[PDB]
Amino acid sequence: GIDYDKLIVRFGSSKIDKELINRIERATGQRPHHFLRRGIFFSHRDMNQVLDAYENKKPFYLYTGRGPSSEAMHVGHLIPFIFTKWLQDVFNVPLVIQMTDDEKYLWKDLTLDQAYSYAVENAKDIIACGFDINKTFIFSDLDYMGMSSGFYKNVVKIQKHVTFNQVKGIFGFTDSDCIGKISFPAIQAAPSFSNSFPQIFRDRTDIQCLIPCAIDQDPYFRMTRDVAPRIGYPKPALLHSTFFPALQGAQTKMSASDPNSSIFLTDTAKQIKTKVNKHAFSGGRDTIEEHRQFGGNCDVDVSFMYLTFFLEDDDKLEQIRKDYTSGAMLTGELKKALIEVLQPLIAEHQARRKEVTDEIVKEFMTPRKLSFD
Amino acid sequence: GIDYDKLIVRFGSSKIDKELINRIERATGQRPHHFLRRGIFFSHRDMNQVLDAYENKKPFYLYTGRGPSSEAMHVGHLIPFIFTKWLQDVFNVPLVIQMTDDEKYLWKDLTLDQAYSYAVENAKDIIACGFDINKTFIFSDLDYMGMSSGFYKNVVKIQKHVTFNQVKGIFGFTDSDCIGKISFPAIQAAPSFSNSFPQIFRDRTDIQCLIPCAIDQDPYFRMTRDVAPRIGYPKPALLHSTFFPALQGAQTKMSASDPNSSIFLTDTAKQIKTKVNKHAFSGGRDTIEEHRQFGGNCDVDVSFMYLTFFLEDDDKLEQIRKDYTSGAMLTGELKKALIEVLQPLIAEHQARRKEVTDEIVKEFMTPRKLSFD
RNA sequence: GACCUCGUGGCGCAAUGGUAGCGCGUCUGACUCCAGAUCAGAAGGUUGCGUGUUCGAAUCACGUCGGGGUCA
RNA sequence: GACCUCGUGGCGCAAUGGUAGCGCGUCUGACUCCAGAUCAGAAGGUUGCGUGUUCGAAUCACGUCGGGGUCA
Ligand SMILES: N[C@@H](Cc1c[nH]c2ccccc12)C(=O)O
Ligand SMILES: N[C@@H](Cc1c[nH]c2ccccc12)C(=O)O
Repeated sequence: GIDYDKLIVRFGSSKIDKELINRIERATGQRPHHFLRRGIFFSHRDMNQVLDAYENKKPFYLYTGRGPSSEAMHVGHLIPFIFTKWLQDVFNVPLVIQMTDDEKYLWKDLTLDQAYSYAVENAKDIIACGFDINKTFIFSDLDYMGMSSGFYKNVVKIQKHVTFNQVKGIFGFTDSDCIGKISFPAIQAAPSFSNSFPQIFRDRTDIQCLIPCAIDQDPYFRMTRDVAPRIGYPKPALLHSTFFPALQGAQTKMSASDPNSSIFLTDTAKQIKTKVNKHAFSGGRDTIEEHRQFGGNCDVDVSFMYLTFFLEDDDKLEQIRKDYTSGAMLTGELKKALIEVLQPLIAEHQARRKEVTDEIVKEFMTPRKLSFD
Repeated sequence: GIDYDKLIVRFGSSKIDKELINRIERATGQRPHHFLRRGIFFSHRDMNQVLDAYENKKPFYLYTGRGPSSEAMHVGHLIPFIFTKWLQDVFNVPLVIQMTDDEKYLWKDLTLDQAYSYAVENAKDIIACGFDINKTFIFSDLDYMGMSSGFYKNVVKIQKHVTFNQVKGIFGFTDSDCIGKISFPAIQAAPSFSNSFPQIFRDRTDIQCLIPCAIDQDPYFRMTRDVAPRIGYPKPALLHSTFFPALQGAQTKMSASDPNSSIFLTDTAKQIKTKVNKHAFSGGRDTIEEHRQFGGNCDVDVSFMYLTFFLEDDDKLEQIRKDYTSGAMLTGELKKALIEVLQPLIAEHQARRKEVTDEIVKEFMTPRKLSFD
């Protein structure tokens, strides 16, 4: 697959080691999430500082986001949200979720209306993940921008402190780009500063922020961590995750356009099964005889990587890794297992989502004081 | 002085001729303002289209702005506002005034708080000009941005349609600039689109806008007029004004830093006099004998250019132009005259300004439906 | 305002008498426990528009829309 | 994260034994009805900070703050 240890060293982040994991445990009195245990969330930035504060009764809040590329979301999209929902429960902190409808409107051929609608439609599945209506604010850039005292003020502060060359260097823009993309990064940085949410943090400017996100989002926050000092704020802490594997392989890329690219949150019990069997890449030997002697390759097998994300029972996963690695299990049974797991899983989601009424999305997306004052 | 006819041809605007002036008269049933008569507002863009609509009962609104560089404003600053106040009265249309506190915060070493305060302090003199509290909305970018449904949405629409090279070309920015300056132009364009003021134009998107402004502001609107079609809107009409002359000469530049650079709205009866006599550049001959034979040079004489802006009585101005041009009047009397005019003028302002209470600035700057629904 | 330029078969790109190439691509059959490789086949709304000039125009002239590039 | 670089007398810029230049600049006197030109003079909080190494440091080493430039 891909070498994440090099990414870490490359970018400058830090590896999450057992020490850290154990701290999280001692600090939360709850067994750390399997993403932490199984290396899905492998890198971090300043997580110890976060823990130190937390353990010393100093408040911190969660910040994560979603780009509403489309109405169709897929299993891969849920990882950061799933983990964030867990972090919220376990630490009992408020959460802020950014729907970058304005970003997609900029990067894709979408109309302001479409973008927004996707931001709202997506809010449903994000909500379906179980976030506490009392301590989480899901917001649309297009909306919130125009109904906030602090948000825009921080963008302007952040923009006055980031040159085109910087973003050119970081994001690789070009003189040919729209001034809208050139300064969009400021918008994604802004929610890293508590006072961007006056109605929930009280013009407070030193509240620690922890940003769980996929490893590829880091550049935005590297730029953010960079400006913060320069503007009198504290830099956001980070917990990075690995990329979710496409059905065709860890290497290949997945889009909301290729439906056979991944399992979508709307797929049916039957579609789930079909996708795995007819598209999930394998690490299993060609002939079944070959497999029995050599055993599968757990490292490149998409189906197994999947279980790694959704088979919660730590022991059962092992039984599979073992019997699969040795050859005792044919990729056929493996896949069969992944389905037996995914089906009830997506079904579950689809139900929780249906319970999300319009008035619930409304509340979630309404800026207001949150439980933990 | 400077050749404005070349500016016109250069930029692509149009000269305001008697034909146009007479139309304005026929259309308003009021004698056109002396700025129009005396060539202070000399260039325009689509003014006839505006008139056509107006004469055919189609609504149009006024849009002009102010950069709150500082708390100290000077006579030169008032020209566009004076003329705008006249246009409002005469056509009876609503007006929108932009205080670019966010622009100064970006271009000058100011803090968000300072900028805003200047935006508010300046609002006072702008209000002191007589605008109708019922049909004019003075607003701060920093404020309004965060309390508007449409404004930000138009910036994003405008930004998705203006490349860095464009602004680089138009404004001459550089890769070295902050992403904040690079896309600031979108912000100044946005108020050219009625639906940026939903609470006053009702999500209406085709209301004609007329932007009175100093000739050097045009580039922003050339860029604006350019995007508009591309985003489904109508391009703003323009009425350009000449530059107000610095006390040292039409050529030299004036800043709120050099106090002897111009007559400031706070100066005293005595300071007024001092500034003219001790700094107002002259077109008068060296020796008084020389003057008597050659006569002054009305073209470069700052003091006379001043009367051109504030001596309202068309005939009296002539008496001066004549007796001065021939030599019958020494620049000494000329200057003496300019003072006798300016003193009561500034005094007046200072009083009107004092009547502007905090609750009045508040109302003006509060987004709300305006008289002409 | 003006001028320059580009405007493809789902995306990325090629100038008429022989099979318009695939970079990527999908769907069919075969072989494997699957998936991939491989082998054998099929299909895909074709020229941004509108007038033209020519025997013939994707390859030309005018107008037009959109992307990108340009001027104290 | 790291490294490169810059960090002036109101602004823009210059490497010790002779008057640290003015580009712009202000305020004084003179000459003109004024203003400007011109002529004659004066002044302006001086090295981003903090330690140092040296006889001597604006010109060097470490740390630091800020601007700008940099890396699959
Ligand atoms: N830019 C991310 C969404 C996002 C915005 N803010 C964030 C903060 C943390 C993680 C993700 C985000 C995307 O396109 O999906
Ligand atoms: N940018 C102008 C102010 C301004 C903003 N919007 C405007 C519209 C018309 C005229 C002036 C303005 C300035 O700096 O003074």
